[PDB]
Amino acid sequence: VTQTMKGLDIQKVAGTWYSLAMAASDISLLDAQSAPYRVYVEELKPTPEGDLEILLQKWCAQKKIIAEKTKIPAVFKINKVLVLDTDYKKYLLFCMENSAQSLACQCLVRTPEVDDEALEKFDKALKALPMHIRLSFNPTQLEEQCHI
Amino acid sequence: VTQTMKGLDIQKVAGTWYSLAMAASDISLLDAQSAPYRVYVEELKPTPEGDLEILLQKWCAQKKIIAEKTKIPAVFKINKVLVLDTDYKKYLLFCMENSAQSLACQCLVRTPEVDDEALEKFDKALKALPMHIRLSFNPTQLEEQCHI
Ligand SMILES: CCCCOc1ccc(OCCCN2CCOCC2)cc1
Ligand SMILES: CCCCOc1ccc(OCCCN2CCOCC2)cc1
Ligand SMILES: [Cl-]
Ligand SMILES: [Cl-]
Repeated sequence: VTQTMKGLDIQKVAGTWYSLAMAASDISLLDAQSAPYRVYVEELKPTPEGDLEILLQKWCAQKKIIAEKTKIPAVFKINKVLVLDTDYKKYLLFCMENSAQSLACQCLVRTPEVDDEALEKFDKALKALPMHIRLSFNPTQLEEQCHI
Repeated sequence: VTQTMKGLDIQKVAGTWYSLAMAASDISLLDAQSAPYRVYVEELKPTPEGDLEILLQKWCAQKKIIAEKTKIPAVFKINKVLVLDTDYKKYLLFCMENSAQSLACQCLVRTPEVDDEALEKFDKALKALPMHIRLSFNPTQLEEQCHI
């Protein structure tokens, strides 16, 4: 992955997000509810020290993890988290990768709605990536624990 | 679905195909190996009477079904099968739909290779359809029973 958000203000991504779409390098990273990269983002909480606290749902448990910051403002560690793109107000695109290469990305949105602009920009960003599974969820599913 | 292949010669789609990509209206139609629309096409055999015999794999059993012809050359019955597009020699795009509306489509290719033109044309055809899961398989997986 070589698309990172230039000049990211991590402070301004704080608050509520919806995992609208997810894609991944291997089907088995996203196919089941229990699949390893099937994580639904609930809230992003940037620390004052510039680390990133993530609230997510995983099959339906609430979970807290911290993405520690790096020399690069758009990259964090946990497995690396890269912020591709965001307008802070509506959408955020990010990716997760390990070091084998297993890779998963998400289109996050602020509200439980189908943002077609945000999905275009998501599909554009995936054209360069070797994804073999893509999921997308409706407004109903977005308002349920673990998108059931 | 309102993209059908004009002037389809069903005779000329006979022989060997590979289920390279699959998309579907609902995740649960494609997520597991046992998912209802997770069918891998092996061979297409058009009858002289103009019906279509389908050999497929389903989780790993071989299976035979006949798609009976209709007044429209690009539409068959089993649940309806619509042939969107094909160049006979390389790719075929089709869709399956019931009457609720549960809908699944496939990019078939002649050989076990990743045809980027055929996937473009597949993605173009899905832009108009309400798909929530898409899968794609590598050359290795294409040469295995049920794409394991
Ligand atoms: C731009 C910031 C968005 C980053 O959001 C996430 C980054 C990494 C994630 O990783 C999930 C890792 C899975 N954990 C271990 C297994 O149980 C669930 C938590 C999840 C969200
Ligand atoms: C252009 C012709 C391609 C059509 O290929 C297929 C059409 C319909 C299919 O339907 C699968 C229905 C599932 N059957 C019942 C459940 O067990 C497996 C067979 C499969 C391939
Ligand atoms: Cl939708
Ligand atoms: Cl591939």
